[PDB]
Amino acid sequence: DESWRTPAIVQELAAAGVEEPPSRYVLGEKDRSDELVAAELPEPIPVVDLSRLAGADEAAKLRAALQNWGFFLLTNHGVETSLMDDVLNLAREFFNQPIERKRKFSNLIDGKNFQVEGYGTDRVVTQDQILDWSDRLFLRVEPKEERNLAFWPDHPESFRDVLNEYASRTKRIRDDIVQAMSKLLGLDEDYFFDRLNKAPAFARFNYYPPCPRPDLVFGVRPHSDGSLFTILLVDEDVGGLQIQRDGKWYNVQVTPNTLLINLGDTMEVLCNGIFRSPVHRVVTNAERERISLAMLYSVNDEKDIGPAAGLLDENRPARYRKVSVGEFRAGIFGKFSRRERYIDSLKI
Ligand SMILES: O=C(O)CCC(=O)C(=O)O
Ligand SMILES: O=C(O)CCC(=O)C(=O)O
Ligand SMILES: [Co+2]
Repeated sequence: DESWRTPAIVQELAAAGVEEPPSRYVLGEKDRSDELVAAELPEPIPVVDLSRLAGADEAAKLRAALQNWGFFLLTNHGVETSLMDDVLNLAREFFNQPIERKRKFSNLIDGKNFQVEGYGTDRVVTQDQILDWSDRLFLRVEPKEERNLAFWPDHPESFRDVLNEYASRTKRIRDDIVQAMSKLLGLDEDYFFDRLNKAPAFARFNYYPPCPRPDLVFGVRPHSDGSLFTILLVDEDVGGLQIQRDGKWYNVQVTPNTLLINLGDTMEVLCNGIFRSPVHRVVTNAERERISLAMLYSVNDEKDIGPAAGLLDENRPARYRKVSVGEFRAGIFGKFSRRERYIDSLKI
């Protein structure tokens, strides 16, 4: 048919009281023999203090987090509690609007033609592609000139100004993180800032509805982010996010009022694998929905994507192929709905 080109909004399937997840969402036995259960984090959760980041000991904790896990929880980040709560509250108010009004922001233009920006789910490439048990509102926040406000929700009316304020506050955290990472790597901070100059940045509001069979679906499939890194905010996280380290899966819980920073595939290539981009996924539960916001920061199209020359001395040579931004972006976009990691094809 053509029906597989336009997937359903899963929040409405859950509201309908659908007895079992439709076959379009059910994972194959090979991909869920895991029981979708993960172990607990053996070491205590990597947590970095931003207010003490200039200190030598916090920079050491940051190094151990990026080399061993590729992510960490950020505390004392300065973002006010009221602001973080209001971004998630207004997001919940949008997902709770009547379906007819939400469909005016659909990423299926006129209900047929797919684009990334908008409300819906990710691209369905083939008819037998397994769908995730979630919806997402995907919006470009940078550069501010390229914002397409027709896809920003108008109700609640505070959505546009509160997201614009949260975006500017996390871009400030973003700059504080690359500075500390540049110290760890021994490079000039201007190496990353030149590639982040007027680079695309996106806000992904995720809604994971409750699922009648949590052991049969993924809230979001296993994936590594393709950005430089991501700033993740979760509303009263009871569980769901699972991060993979050397093949094993571990439950990680973004505690309230803290932010989770995880590296993307772009950073792993630029840093020649000194740090690793963590693969992660979200499992559902039969009881309660889950809402998260991910701020994704990629690099601009100026310079190609390859190991930084300042890191390629005689001792540690290039571990990845240098590649153009275009084909790098095309590889991340195409392999997201597939099993094979795109970044593994760039390794030498
Ligand atoms: O396919 C997309 O646009 C988003 C997928 C994703 O989570 C990522 O590549 O970081
Ligand atoms: O909702 C989460 O905790 C995962 C966010 C995520 O992986 C993404 O949107 O790229
Ligand atoms: Co992700």
